[PDB]
Amino acid sequence: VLIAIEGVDGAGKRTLVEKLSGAFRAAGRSVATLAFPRYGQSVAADIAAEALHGEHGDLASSVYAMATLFALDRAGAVHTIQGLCRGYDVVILDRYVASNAAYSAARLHENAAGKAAAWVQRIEFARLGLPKPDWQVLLAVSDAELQQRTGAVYAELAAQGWGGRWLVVGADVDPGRLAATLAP
Ligand SMILES: COc1cccc(-c2cc(-c3ccc(C(=O)O)cc3)c(C#N)c(=O)[nH]2)c1
Repeated sequence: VLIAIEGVDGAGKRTLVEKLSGAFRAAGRSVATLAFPRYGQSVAADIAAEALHGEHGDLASSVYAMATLFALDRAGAVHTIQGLCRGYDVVILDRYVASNAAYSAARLHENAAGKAAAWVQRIEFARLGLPKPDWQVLLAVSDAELQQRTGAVYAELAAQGWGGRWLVVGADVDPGRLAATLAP
């Protein structure tokens, strides 16, 4: 089983990744995890991070520019992901394709049924061949307007079943229970 943990920064996705890892392994499962963007390895991921800190002239001013950058990062790891799914019972991804839909829709003031979110699917899953996750787990916990709104879009994706089955959880979800829901 392949699982994206999704949510906003500061939301504490990494902690939930570690939590589920323990639980899955407690349940007798081999787990691999991997996190995006892959700063330090993907030149794309790096140029995106940099473009957001002022560098690279007018790059960050284009929503589809950034999304294309974060997409190309993930696409670069497509063979590793595919390869972890052949070697482990579970592969947990901290941020994945639905990150691009939430952050783009939010910046473009669009909703889950809109163009950005549709575009992310064509590019990342269809065109670039990234595998659809079996589950996407939104960690939804209490630029701030944009961060609120991106939070809200994520949740629109959960509600629409965008990309596949989802689950929405908060800060104190029991890991054993969530693990047993997410597993066969
Ligand atoms: C800035 O404008 C745009 C425009 C379009 C897409 C995106 C966008 C953002 C991220 C992202 C990465 C790290 C963190 C963090 O840890 O704060 C937060 C968000 C991902 C990912 N992964 C992605 O795919 N797309 C951003």
